[PDB]
Amino acid sequence: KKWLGTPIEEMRRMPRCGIRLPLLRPSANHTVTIRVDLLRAGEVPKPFPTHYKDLWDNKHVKMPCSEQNLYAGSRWELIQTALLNKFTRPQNLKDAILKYNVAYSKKWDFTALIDFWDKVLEEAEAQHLYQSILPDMVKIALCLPNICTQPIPLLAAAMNHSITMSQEQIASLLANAFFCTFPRRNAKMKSEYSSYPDINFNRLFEGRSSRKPEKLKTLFCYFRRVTAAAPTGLVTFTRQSLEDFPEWERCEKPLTRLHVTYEGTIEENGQGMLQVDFANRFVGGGVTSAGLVQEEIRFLINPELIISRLFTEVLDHNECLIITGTEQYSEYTGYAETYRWSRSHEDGSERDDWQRRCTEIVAIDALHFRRYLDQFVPEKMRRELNKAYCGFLRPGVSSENLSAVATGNWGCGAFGGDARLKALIQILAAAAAERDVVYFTFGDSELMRDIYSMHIFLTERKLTVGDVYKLLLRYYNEECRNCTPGPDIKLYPFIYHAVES
Ligand SMILES: Cn1c(=S)c2[nH]c(SCC(=O)N3CCOCC3)nc2n(C)c1=O
Ligand SMILES: C[As](C)(=O)[O-]
Repeated sequence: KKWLGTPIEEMRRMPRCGIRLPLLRPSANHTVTIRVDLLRAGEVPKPFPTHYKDLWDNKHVKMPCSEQNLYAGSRWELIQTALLNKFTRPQNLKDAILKYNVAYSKKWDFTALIDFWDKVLEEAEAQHLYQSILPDMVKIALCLPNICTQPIPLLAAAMNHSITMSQEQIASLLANAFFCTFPRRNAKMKSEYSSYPDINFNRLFEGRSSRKPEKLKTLFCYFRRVTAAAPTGLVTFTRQSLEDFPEWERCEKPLTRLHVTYEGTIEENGQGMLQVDFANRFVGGGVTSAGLVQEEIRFLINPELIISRLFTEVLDHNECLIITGTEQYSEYTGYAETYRWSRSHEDGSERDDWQRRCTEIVAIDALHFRRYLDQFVPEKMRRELNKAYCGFLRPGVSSENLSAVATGNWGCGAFGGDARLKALIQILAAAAAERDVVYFTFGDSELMRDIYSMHIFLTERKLTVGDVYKLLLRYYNEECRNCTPGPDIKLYPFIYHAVES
């Protein structure tokens, strides 16, 4: 079979499973950058406040249009002068960006941007780029102070805080990121913002990887769409940090349901489910540089995700980022060296009562394991359980109103994670958060069968979360702690034998 377990049609999905949303309102823990009283389906949201207000401090985004962005001269005036010039050749765009980035004129390479424009695009495509797309991107970037009128707080470590902004606001911010206008976000040896991801796009322009043209095609598809017709919805970014984590060995909860399949993807076949982003602790990973696996791909096809890098501090072990409302603008095939932009995508997702696409993505970063056996250390297993639990738990929500989790081999492949361990870890965290699991093994049919078989074995024997966790601890002591780079017996065979004996 191509899938095993509970039929996916029986799993909960938004919007059907959700409760009616409360009235959208700003508060101490929720920044809302648009006029809620004027929010109407199909209408571009109106910014609140009406006139630009600036904060230039350690708790908010430093906006390029701030009067405090100086060089003294006004860097925003210099950005305007630089970008309001005709572009006909890629050197013109390089020269423009460097006019307000003089300190980086010898550090920043533009080879990929030059090669995209001169050596990848056909003549008519290049002409469309410089006669239409780039000027429209400049115009939306320079409109920033009229679009993003409210200071944007940083989602800093240990904050439980949400930001809800319009897709149009995100588009203006991302156009600024493309033109590398965000101040204090560039230096290799910076102290301020050293714990934040890169936001300016200069590393997308570096080098000769065949991957860069594909990334640029994907992002220009987005920019062409959102400059031609303003998107009308909202997106919410929520940093969540939990303090009370389960005593896993004592957890008496049963496992929940499982659908596991070797076909399909999280983003296409997990519509309306909690979709896992296999994140880097710096959210988005190398999306703005050289990375092109699961997280970076999702950030390219749903580029509104990228703006999380503007304001999201690196995730600590007990934290996640939850993004609701991002829209899919592109389709793709492959990954890494085989990644290719396929075509524009018209997102057909319903919107919720806050005009957010019914798409919820959670960024949870797995650990990297240089040594395979390090991941079976109890402290490391508990770390991964608590990370996934934080990503899945919604404190004030009945289980009946929680969608299934759509996930897969989180932290595996090149990152060193063991897929069978990581599947069981996510199954346990989902059970503790009272959510069902939809697991995509991404072509591995044997893994599908193994996960299904283990799940059915444990559920039929009524093993609790704590019973299973204790078996993981036994496996570590018996096969890992005193162990060769690999254990003598694998995890699932160990579990089967331990339980049946
Ligand atoms: C479940 N699922 C999975 S697993 C997935 N993987 C990728 S890209 C390859 C990748 O991330 N690697 C390979 C080794 O290097 C480290 C990790 N896209 C994915 N999608 C869309 C998905 O739904
Ligand atoms: C003596 As021992 C197996 O607890 O390291």
